[PDB]
Amino acid sequence: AWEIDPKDLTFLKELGTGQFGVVKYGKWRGQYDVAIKMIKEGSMSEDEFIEEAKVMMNLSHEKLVQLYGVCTKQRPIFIITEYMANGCLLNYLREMRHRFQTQQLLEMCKDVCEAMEYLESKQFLHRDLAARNCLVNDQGVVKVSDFGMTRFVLDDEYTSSTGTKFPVKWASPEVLMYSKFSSKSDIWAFGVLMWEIYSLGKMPYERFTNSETAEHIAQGLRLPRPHLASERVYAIMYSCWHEKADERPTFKILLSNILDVMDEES
Ligand SMILES: Cc1c(NC(=O)c2ccc(C(C)(C)C)cc2)cccc1-c1cn(C)c(=O)c(Nc2ccc(C(=O)N3CCOCC3)cc2)n1
Repeated sequence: AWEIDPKDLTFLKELGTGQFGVVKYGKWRGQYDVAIKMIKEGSMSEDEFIEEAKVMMNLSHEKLVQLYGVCTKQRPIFIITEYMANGCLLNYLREMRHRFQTQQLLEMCKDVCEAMEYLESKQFLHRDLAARNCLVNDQGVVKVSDFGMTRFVLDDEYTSSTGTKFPVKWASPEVLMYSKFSSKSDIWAFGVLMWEIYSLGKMPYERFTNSETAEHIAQGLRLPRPHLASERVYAIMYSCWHEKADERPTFKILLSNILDVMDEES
């Protein structure tokens, strides 16, 4: 069912390397485009992922990268997903920087917010939402990728908030202080992602070290307004950064806000 026969996979092109190793573009039964994570030995806690894949198979939204299945009668496993031709949102922004109208930037934000509203409705946390974890297809559509996958990482520099790889600059204060994850820490990260989009892929808090960033946000300081963002757009991303998690809006509310502004600005 979810179990895919690796004999049905053709490996066509390498797409790069991530936290779990090499990812390739290929075909399933020679016809259907797919992306295949060829999990690297030692990079993932595969046993727990295989069980959690049973839940994740039921997460289906047009703005979520779709899990197609898993090859588990072999080790290490393969994770098969929808293919996104334009790759990482972060690189897409940086390459297409002067080619985007502001209306286009807001629709990208909307795409991600739709995905996250769906995950929120399923009480499913992303845990590492950022432009680097969003992909872009051949329609210029942004989809959210590798939601929930932080759980399975075997890399202390990534999983520890004091590690060199921990996504400090997307983390809400309660994540950094107490490792308290919730849909409200995903909301905080989404605000930073909106900032990345409107900054055409600039690194947030680029001048700061992770510890300087943690101190900065603890004191109530935030990110500045990218000039391509109107005050209406900036208000949306800024609302994501309330000190108190329970005062942050839900993705349902954010989506409504984004659609309001899309009407107003075009
Ligand atoms: C998700 C991913 C990773 N990253 C990870 O696997 C990863 C693992 C764990 C994490 C956590 C830390 C959160 C646990 C994060 C990420 C690394 C390499 C490739 C892909 C990937 C996936 N899919 C599903 C695609 O369609 C695709 N598509 C591409 C299409 C094109 C190109 C490309 O080479 N391009 C783009 C267009 O113009 C030419 C250059 C590259 C990738 N690229």
